[PDB]
Amino acid sequence: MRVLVRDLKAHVGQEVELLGFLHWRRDLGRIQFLLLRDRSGVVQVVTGGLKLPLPESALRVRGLVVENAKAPGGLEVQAKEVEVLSPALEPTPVEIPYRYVTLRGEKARAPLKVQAALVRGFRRYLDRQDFTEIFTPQLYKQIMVGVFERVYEVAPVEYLSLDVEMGFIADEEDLMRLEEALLAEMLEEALNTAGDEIRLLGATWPSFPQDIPRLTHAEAKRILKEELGYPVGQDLSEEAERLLGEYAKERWGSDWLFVTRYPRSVRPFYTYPEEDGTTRSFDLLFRGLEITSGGQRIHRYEELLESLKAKGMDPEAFHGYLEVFKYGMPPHGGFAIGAERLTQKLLGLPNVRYARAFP
Amino acid sequence: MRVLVRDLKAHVGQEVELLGFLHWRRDLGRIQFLLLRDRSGVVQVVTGGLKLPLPESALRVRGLVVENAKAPGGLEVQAKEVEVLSPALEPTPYRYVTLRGEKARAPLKVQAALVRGFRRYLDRQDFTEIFTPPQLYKQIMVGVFERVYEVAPVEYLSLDVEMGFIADEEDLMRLEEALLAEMLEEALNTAGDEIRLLGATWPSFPQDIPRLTHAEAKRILKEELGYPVGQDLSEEAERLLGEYAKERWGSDWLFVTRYPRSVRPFYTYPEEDGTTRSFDLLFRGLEITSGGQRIHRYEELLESLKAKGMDPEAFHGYLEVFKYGMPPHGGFAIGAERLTQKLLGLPNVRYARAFP
Repeated sequence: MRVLVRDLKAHVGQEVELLGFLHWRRDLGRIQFLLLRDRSGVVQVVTGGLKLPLPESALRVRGLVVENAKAPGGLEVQAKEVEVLSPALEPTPVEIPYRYVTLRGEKARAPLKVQAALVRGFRRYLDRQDFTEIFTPQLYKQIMVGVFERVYEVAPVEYLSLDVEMGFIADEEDLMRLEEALLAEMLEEALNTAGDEIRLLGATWPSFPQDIPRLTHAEAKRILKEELGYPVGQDLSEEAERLLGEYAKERWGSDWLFVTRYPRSVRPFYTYPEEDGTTRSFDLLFRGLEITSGGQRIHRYEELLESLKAKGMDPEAFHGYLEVFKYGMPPHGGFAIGAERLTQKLLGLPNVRYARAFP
Repeated sequence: MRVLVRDLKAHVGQEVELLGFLHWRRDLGRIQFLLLRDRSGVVQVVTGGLKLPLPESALRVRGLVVENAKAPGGLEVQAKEVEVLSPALEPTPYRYVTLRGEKARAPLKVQAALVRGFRRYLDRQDFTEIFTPPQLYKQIMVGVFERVYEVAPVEYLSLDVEMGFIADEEDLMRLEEALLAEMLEEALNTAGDEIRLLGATWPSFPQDIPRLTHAEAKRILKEELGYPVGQDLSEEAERLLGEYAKERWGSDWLFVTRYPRSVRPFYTYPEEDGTTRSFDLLFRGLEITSGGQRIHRYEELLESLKAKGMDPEAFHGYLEVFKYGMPPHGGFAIGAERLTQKLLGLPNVRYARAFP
């Protein structure tokens, strides 16, 4: 039977079959040490007297699982047979231990494995709350809100975006509370199904995403000037948001920070206006990076027409957009999550490209 | 608290709160009958002294659930209070509103279930879902995660699977049968209402599906089905094979295998006799899957390119990863909308899509 590297612990003393790629080799003639890695990890394989193939060759190994604390995973497989399923023809450009090949590395592939877990958690939590996954070619998600009331979508925008839109809400506060629970689930999934990846990258886990600190774009805009000393301009900047991250981390010991009530001039014309110049919008800051942006939208046709004008743009151009809102579109809102940014900041990776398969 | 239409049967004699749209209405003087539609269904609502808003208005209803054998579902809500959350302005005529209908959205709800089943089965088989910017991309990821899948547009929704360390294309077809069984089962357990709503007939169980080589299929088409088939199976030919399969096997599914090397891409694993390790899946006479084992040996790939008079120099970027021991591997793609369409007996594939 084929056994994965992670389950070898339960097969000590038995003969098992491995399938994977030759991570590296140390040819000492009579005895030869191989490191085989499959999707679950790496294992030392001991053989001898063979004509060894090059690194990255696909192999099948049959052998005895033997205890050995010095070896990776405290295990070792003494090969009775080694079959090369697909020999590599050239030495790897770089010592894996050129994406098409370097992505095979454990640390290089790990962020993508964690991302898949986060997205799985994303869909599970929402499915359990009766959301319906949709597939579109902002308007489409609103139209679908009138069809399924609660919908979400996972698609590129180039970065992976996890969009959520729900109707029959009281205010933007419903969205924030939803995202908090959503995030908790996402992280839980990664922790349970991608634990090894998380530990391998040695990423330090964030603070629990519950009762996340709220902060008005006005209150935060001054904290930057009156307490931090950064020339905060028109709208928060990358550095401006980064400074707020540190602030919150020290103040409440939270890796997360909700920036609420943005100036109408900063948010689109569809953002539900507030009567104080603000809007029912919000941005989520995770360890200094904006990983979310959303808020309640405008559902009344009349209200849409007015705000469009207040933004110097001809309403005749938005006729095809205004249509649906002439059919009792219920109060609703939504937000989107930058999948890669979340993954990046969660795992303490250099840049966002490390959470993308082929940047 | 809010209670969905589908759950009213468990609240008879209680006060509940509904949220949804005004599907239909009719004023009868001091009392008026309404039909409220939410994401789970439609229920009759009785009100008094209420100025009825235009249809498609968003409402919040609060009232007593009462049994009424003459009402849809066998029950109704006698409203003590009705609030118009969002009044509709113009009367209803396009898509942005017609999709709200129970039958219109039903297919879309089924598809979401099919996809959930798809990811669940493969995830349980240790597959890693990936997100790429293409056949090459999936191939590359096989060298990374061994077994991967992707759900994305290609315009239509495509469900792609690609796995390494297989014995032959048969590993692919066996996995697709089990995958298909999980997808349908999921749709039945979480989208049963919409399936019955469309009065669809459930297909034969996706297991031990009949396998028929392209060559034999051709003989059967011309000799038994009286159809002038060519090197390429046409929609009509494929439809014909569908009937012949349900006749000889009673099966709604059919695997057509061993396609000629000439009608398949250069990366398809070839056989000596001139065919390939490929296969297409026909469901109700419609093609909903195509796939096969790929070439994993660099040299054989070069040979394949040349055999078709293709230039290797132009595929240097594609060929690189194959110098790094790609294992025997293969894959396939499922056309989500076609599956849904044929599963629910929908007229066109446009019905299984939100915005055509």
